[PDB]
Amino acid sequence: GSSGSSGILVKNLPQDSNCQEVHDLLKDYDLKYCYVDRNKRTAFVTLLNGEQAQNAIQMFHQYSFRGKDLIVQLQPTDALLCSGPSSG
Repeated sequence: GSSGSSGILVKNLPQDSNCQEVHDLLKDYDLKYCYVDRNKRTAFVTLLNGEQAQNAIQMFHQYSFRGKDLIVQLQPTDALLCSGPSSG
């Protein structure tokens, strides 16, 4: 277990939402790829490391953008872990 969840989901996007805007927004962090989906108003961003996201999420969560509250969440990237009773 070394690699982490390096990525975040950009939900609650405006009507004129675009990557050029997102990229600049997450300037502090290093972006690898960006996929804006107007149809579903969702932009998938791939940060450098996971730790960065864990923070960038809330740090940018409900952020001020076009009078809207940009909702940032974690990526689906999961290890198919239905449950985890192991010493739970």
